[PDB]
Amino acid sequence: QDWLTFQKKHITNTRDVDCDNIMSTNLFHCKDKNTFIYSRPEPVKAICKGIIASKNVLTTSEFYLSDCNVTSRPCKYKLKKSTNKFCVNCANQAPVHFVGVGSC
Ligand SMILES: Nc1ncnc2c1ncn2[C@@H]1O[C@H](COP(=O)(O)O)[C@@H](O)[C@H]1O
Ligand SMILES: Nc1ncnc2c1ncn2[C@@H]1O[C@H](COP(=O)(O)O)[C@@H](O)[C@H]1O
Ligand SMILES: Nc1ncnc2c1ncn2[C@@H]1O[C@H](COP(=O)(O)O)[C@@H](O)[C@H]1O
Ligand SMILES: Nc1ncnc2c1ncn2[C@@H]1O[C@H](COP(=O)(O)O)[C@@H](O)[C@H]1O
Repeated sequence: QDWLTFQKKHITNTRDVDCDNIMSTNLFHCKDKNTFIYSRPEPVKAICKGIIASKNVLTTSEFYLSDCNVTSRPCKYKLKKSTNKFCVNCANQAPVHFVGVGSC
């Protein structure tokens, strides 16, 4: 919805995200899935430089991604680590929503 919330929802300072902990917090509230980008925020913000009006943008190269995917046990997850391009909604020069991995 905005850059600060995007960072909280989608940028991790560890590849080894503790999914069962973080996904249970208010921001994620035990939802099925969330993708985190294992990176410092600066190169992530740069994806959207100069983009004013809302537009989906696929990154030009790959980043390290840590996905929390729910199992069939309520609010218990498995972590998956990978690299890929990813797509974000850019608005006012910052990522404000995570769209997808590999494609918009
Ligand atoms: N067009 C869409 N329809 C349904 N879900 C979407 C769409 N675009 C993005 N999402 C999902 O929204 C979630 C991320 O939203 P957010 O955490 O608010 O950035 C991800 O699970 C996305 O897969
Ligand atoms: N472009 C989009 N179109 C429709 N729904 C979306 C889109 N982006 C995010 N969402 C919805 O917002 C949810 C995530 O928002 P939040 O719960 O605020 O993290 C996802 O499960 C999606 O259903
Ligand atoms: N979870 C999601 N994340 C990102 N994009 C989505 C998601 N679910 C649906 N979409 C996109 O939203 C559009 C409509 O999806 P659908 O409801 O499957 O017809 C399509 O362009 C899908 O690729
Ligand atoms: N970019 C996307 N990310 C996540 N889920 C998606 C995306 N595009 C479509 N979907 C959902 O994934 C499922 C695809 O169904 P199908 O096309 O029958 O394999 C539908 O529930 C779509 O809403």
